[PDB]
Amino acid sequence: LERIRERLAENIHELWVMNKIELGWQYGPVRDDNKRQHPCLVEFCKLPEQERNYNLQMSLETLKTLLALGCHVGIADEHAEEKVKKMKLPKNYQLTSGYKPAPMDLSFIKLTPSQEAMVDKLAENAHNVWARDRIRQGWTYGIQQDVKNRRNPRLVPYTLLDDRTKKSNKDSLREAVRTLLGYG
Repeated sequence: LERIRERLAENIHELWVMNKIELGWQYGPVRDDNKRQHPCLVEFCKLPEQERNYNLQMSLETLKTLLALGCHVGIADEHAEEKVKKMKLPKNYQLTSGYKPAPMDLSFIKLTPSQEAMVDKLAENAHNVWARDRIRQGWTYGIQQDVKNRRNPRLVPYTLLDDRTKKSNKDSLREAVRTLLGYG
């Protein structure tokens, strides 16, 4: 059951990269945003091992979380990549640099508010570990030391920093769950 879902995890990684390829970046060994160079933006065969195992860890954690929640939308049904690909990649094309697997295109599936709540819970876990990183290291905020002004608006991982500010993460999760529903 892992291999068929491993293909979907690779497809989700492709979704993330062609979501950021279309911004206008380029393949590069040095991670720069304005200079258009990201090691994770390079082709699949030359991806760094650190980011690849981070992607694998996030994948397995997401499967465990969604199995705990009870939103099984894969494995049992046929997967949509490579040999049973749903031709989503060749459907739409963009002229930007990088690997360019051609951007996503999926209009055969819709979304349900149950998966919206599952997106909310995934955001709960993501902002939980984010706030753990911020608080354990004292980064982006400070009461005694005040490392930088304009402390983290979250503090509480989801109560104060609503989806209106984290629109990038919200749209990424929405596209991820739409693609997962379209996978099978």
